[PDB]
Amino acid sequence: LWIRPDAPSRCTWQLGRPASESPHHHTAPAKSPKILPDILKKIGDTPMVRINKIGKKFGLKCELLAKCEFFNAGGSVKDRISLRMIEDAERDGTLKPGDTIIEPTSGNTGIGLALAAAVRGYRCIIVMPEKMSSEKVDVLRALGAEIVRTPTNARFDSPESHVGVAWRLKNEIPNSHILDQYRNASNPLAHYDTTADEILQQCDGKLDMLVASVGTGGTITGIARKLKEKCPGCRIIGVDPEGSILAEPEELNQTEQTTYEVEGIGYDFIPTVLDRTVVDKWFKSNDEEAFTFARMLIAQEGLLCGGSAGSTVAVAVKAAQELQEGQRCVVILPDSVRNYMTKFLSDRWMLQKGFLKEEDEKKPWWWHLRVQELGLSAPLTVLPTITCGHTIEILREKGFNQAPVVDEGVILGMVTLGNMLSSLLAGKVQPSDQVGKVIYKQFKQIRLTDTLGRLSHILEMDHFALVVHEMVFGVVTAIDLLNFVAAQER
Amino acid sequence: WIRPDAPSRCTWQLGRPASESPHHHTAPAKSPKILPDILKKIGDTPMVRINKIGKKFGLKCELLAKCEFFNAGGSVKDRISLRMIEDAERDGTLKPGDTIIEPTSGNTGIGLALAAAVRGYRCIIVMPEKMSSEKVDVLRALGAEIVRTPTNARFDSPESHVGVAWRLKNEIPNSHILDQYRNASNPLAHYDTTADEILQQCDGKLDMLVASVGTGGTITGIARKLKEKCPGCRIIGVDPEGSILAEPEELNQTEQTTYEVEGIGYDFIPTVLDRTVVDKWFKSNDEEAFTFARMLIAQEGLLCGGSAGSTVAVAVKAAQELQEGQRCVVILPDSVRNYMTKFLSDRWMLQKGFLKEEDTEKKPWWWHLRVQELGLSAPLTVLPTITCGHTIEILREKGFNQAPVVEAGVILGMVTLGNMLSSLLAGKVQPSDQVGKVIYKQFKQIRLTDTLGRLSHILEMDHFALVVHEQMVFGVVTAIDLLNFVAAQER
Ligand code: HEM
Ligand code: HEM
Ligand SMILES: *Cc1c(COP(=O)(O)O)cnc(C)c1O
Ligand SMILES: *Cc1c(COP(=O)(O)O)cnc(C)c1O
Repeated sequence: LWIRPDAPSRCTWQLGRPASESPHHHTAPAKSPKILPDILKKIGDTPMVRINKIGKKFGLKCELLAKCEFFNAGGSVKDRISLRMIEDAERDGTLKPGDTIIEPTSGNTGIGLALAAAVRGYRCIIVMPEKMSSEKVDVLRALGAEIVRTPTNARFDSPESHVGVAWRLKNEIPNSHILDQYRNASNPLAHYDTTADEILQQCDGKLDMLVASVGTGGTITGIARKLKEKCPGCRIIGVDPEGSILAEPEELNQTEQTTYEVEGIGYDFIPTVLDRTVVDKWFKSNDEEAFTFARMLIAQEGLLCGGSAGSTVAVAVKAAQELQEGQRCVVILPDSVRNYMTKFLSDRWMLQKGFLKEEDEKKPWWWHLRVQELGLSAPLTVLPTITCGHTIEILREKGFNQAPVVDEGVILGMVTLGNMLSSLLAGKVQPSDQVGKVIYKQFKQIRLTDTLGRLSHILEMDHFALVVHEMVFGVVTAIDLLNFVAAQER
Repeated sequence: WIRPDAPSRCTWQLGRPASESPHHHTAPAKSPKILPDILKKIGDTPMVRINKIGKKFGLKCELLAKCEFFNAGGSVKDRISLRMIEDAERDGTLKPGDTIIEPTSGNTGIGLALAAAVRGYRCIIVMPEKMSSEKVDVLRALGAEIVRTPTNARFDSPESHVGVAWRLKNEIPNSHILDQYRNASNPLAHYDTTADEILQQCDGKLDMLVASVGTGGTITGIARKLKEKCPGCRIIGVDPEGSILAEPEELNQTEQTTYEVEGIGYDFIPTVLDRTVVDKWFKSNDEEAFTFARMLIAQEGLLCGGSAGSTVAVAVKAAQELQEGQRCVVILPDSVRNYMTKFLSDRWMLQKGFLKEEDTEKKPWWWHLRVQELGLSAPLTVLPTITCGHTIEILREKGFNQAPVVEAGVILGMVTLGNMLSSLLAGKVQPSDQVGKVIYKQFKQIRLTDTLGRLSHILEMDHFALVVHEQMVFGVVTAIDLLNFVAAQER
């Protein structure tokens, strides 16, 4: 017992077949009630938002639209296929109450399934590649799903693959089923019945082009089939990452790299649910395009979305160049920034992985300069063992507003006149009390030879930044940096 | 400098006609098929029923949740940020290209940075250093400049986020502080929109509403309109231990000053907070909050923040008096996104001591056992520099499925028979090619004296877990093996 995820499709559908000839149970989109019975009803009806800036930055004549799927309950487009697959299984009588659900996944399907299982009371085991983000793990574990990892770069054939291991676990566990998002008709059917109807209804039937990145392929297949039926003039454009085999012709697929950073799209095999015949043209994207463009979606359009979305738009600005005014282009945005918090959203990760060259220029004049250009003054020291009011006496008598608290030489912190006074007036501290009650413990250290941009970073975390010997030579805050930049401004 | 705690000059009192109001009120509008921009995605948040947690705690009544984490920025603050901007723009106070500086818990900061991103305003955000870094990352990605202020810095002191905000405002031309603490737009947002949604969704029938308290705009704005159109509804506020907002003052007497839950509570009474429309107050703590937020997640499938957890934690107490046919609506402010590495993280919960290791009790029988109890066997080792087909030969010859690739004796990784064969059959590698092409580089090491449950954790990150001594490998374990053992011990 193992079923091939790459096994060729037995589906007899082809363009022009009546909705009557279909053997499948179709679900019509329904109105949402005033009060939702459970969170699973919050899946679907995702908004179609206009891309106002990015489209014109690249000179698109057409209308650039984005179907934002990260507004689903689990926060990904996978929440759709997870509910549907479950619901249908329940109708088959295959999925029984208290039963175990096992799935191989990029993790979005895993999160949608763990969510639905949490609500409906199913045990859920998720098998995902080791590449996938820990944020996904935190969300899954929080939903109460059991988690197994498989090595990325492990062939889909090998016993170590996520699909293979999923099956090996299914065989060893009683009442355990694999819904199999790669072979399940529910995956593309979810999109055929719901997502496509939504895209059409929202656009009033008028649609020139659709751009979608490709995972298992249920999204692009499901959408494209119904689009080819109800809006045949629409060009279907698929997006495949460099290193995958999904794109046509095979020539586009020839590549050096095997594994890549972008999560959720591309595979080393051709999924059953994937119908490559309805994709009019394919495009290859890379990790850099994806992360640059995703960050661009966030900063420009204010859409908090994942990397695959970035690939999708990155290709969209190219593929939609042919189009001209009055025509519209729809883009699929699969998931949210939540999964990627410590990866592409993090600057340090972008650097460490070499996507952001430090060269890539946009920063102001003051960015490169020494802190020494600021004009500081060495503040008075003090012991942690001093008493509050006494420090007031020293501060006013020396005419200082703040002192760094240094140890019998470990810098312990900072105490300021204003917070001392404020703390006393509220009765929060006594003049006989230890200074450690009101002390500011958190600060960061800098060299006089450090750059102003470094300081700009440090001040995004801490309020105080002390310039110190390689002995405090000065205390710097954002306000000082402002006083400098603005003084040098006029 | 204007005080955020200055008492309200508002002449509103219950029973005043809406005609007497000096304010411009904005009615909720129908969303078009295509949204002009994402800011139109703020509001119309779903009302979801709480099916499990309410009954577990024995509520006879209907427990409803207003999920505010579905807003564009992902918090209830996205509402006050748009509103505060729009009114300012209508005032002519806010001009294009101007700078907006705001003190915030960071959700207001995110809604404002988002709105600034769409409408093209420079955005400077001032937040306490306590607040989560996820917020910093989202803000920075949105193109906002970030300034931090020491937590425990009194709201009066110049080092406070409000004070620093003002000092920034004074030194920068064309810079405005929209001031969520004094701005009428904040509670008006909730009066006009949030409360209308709550009413329409509940069909005017509402017995109780529970809401946590930040600046106080949510509860104030909701409560005013609720007292007007649904007088039977009780307003219940939630304040964290260490805050001064709750009434009477007796509730506020406490040891601690600062707390872990983000977004709620303050050391001052904001102008926008109307404490007269709050029928009763409740004090909450961090443990209650995180326990209940995690509970919302695991039970209800609502991915929400800590304040939501506080709100529900109080809700299960305050709503006991209610009985069947009555409903209680709860405000769930924001999402798990800001808290990814904090309360959602088990290690952080342990490190801060919210998850006692006692509450090991819920875990199965095999959980406390030694890993060595699995019955392993030290596998054959190979060089990283060995050749593919050779490894195939040794592997078949000894009947091993895999060999750890380890001279210095540091384990470099893992090689398996099936993946090699598959790799060759696909033509990705030659029989003469080196093992490094197909090697699995990522693995983790465990001790024989570690628990099986620890291993269960390890297997959530990695596929291979090698049992080694302090670098001699005595065995290789995957999740499948742990399963084989437990299930063997089951028959
Ligand atoms: C025009 C109506 C359609 C007809 C008449 C049709 C017919 C069929 C039949 C009879 C099968 C079962 C094959 C077998 O086991 O022998 C099948 C398979 C399948 N269909 Fe359809 N189908 C239709 C539409 C669709 C659409 C629109 C989609 C996608 C949204 C879809 C998705 C699938 C999938 C994923 C399978 C997997 C079968 C396998 O395991 O090979 N079908 N189709
Ligand atoms: C008939 C109803 C109301 C009347 C007659 C009224 C009247 C007023 C007036 C005259 C002010 C003075 C503005 C100023 O001093 O700058 C004010 C302030 C204010 N009002 Fe109202 N108001 C009404 C309802 C509301 C409602 C329903 C809310 C909230 C949902 C609200 C929130 C505020 C806030 C936050 C202020 C700021 C006051 C300050 O600067 O301290 N008002 N109101
Ligand atoms: C699954 C997924 C996709 C691909 O969608 P398919 O319908 O599989 O083509 C894209 N992005 C993310 C993040 C996904 O989880
Ligand atoms: C602002 C905020 C609140 C408090 O809402 P108010 O309207 O200020 O009472 C609660 N939780 C979070 C996360 C917040 O950002």
